[PDB]
Amino acid sequence: TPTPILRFVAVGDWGGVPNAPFHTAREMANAKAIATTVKTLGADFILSLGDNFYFTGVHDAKDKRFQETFEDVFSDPSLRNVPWHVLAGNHDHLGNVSAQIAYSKISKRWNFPSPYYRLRFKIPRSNVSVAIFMLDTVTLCGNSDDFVSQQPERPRNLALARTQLAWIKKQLAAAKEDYVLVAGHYPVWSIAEHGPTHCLVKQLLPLLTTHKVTAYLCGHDHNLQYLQDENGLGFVLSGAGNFMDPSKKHLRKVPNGYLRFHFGAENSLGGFAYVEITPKEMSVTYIEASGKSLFKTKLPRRA
Ligand SMILES: *[C@@H]1O[C@H](CO)[C@@H](O[C@@H]2O[C@H](CO)[C@@H](O)[C@H](O)[C@H]2NC(C)=O)[C@H](O)[C@H]1NC(C)=O
Ligand SMILES: [Fe+3]
Ligand SMILES: [Fe+3]
Ligand code: NA
Repeated sequence: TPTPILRFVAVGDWGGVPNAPFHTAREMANAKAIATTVKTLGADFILSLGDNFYFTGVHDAKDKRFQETFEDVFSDPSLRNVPWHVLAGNHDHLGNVSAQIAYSKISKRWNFPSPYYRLRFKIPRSNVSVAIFMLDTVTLCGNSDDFVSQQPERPRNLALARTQLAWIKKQLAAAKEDYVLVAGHYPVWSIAEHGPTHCLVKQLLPLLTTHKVTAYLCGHDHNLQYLQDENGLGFVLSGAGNFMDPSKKHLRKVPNGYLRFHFGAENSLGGFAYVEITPKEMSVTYIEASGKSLFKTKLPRRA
């Protein structure tokens, strides 16, 4: 009988441009590649890994950019009723992030109830559950655009950062699901221009290790990377919806052997990741906007 499966696309840093035509050729190519993937292989939902609207987000919930950069761009019929689950990046927080949360009630497929939140999924016709914790790494660690270094040196509100961290610790300690995923804009590990996010390495990584998280999904660096540590924890970096950056500036800031796949060709149109979860395993497939498949690897069921 048909294998039970939950499928989703994880695209990051897709948020167009504030000048006409409010998209890039890369966003357009990825919206069409995503449509082909959902049409042929299927998607239960799409996960945005932040930087939803370059370069200063939206002003309010009626901002025209919602139509120009998001709705009209991802408009192939095959994407019509695919829910999106959203989190925010640094450029979103240069603007009005409550506007993006409030847009949840304007557009059906846009789901973004709060800066951070938990998603729960059962795989159909199985007892296998999936948990996804959507983080706001900007309020946890600070806006990278607030610093010349562009590395978030500290959060702007101590109570918020502490509150969200206590929330993560609690949720992760009690999460009994078969696969547990954590997502946020900033990378834990990354070999590229931004590199590892010290705040997440020091505060988030230990929790991911203690509670046996399946994978951490992120964007922020504008390319595609798979990383994996000695404990089997996977790092899915998908930040190539709009830009492609071949930098390897931080290659030796990531522990030796972590990097398992990297693609950042400056002339590529970008890409995204395709996650398939069965009772057997979780698979991640990196797909170039050219429709090409670049890399596939598997992560085991937890506890
Ligand atoms: C941030 O955005 C929120 C969401 O739009 C703003 O609150 C709304 O402001 C709009 C202005 O276009 C009003 O028309 C709405 O009535 C408000 N929301 C609702 C649900 O009624 C908020 O003012 C913005 N904060 C800023 C710009 O500092
Ligand atoms: Fe970005
Ligand atoms: Fe970013
Ligand atoms: Na909605």
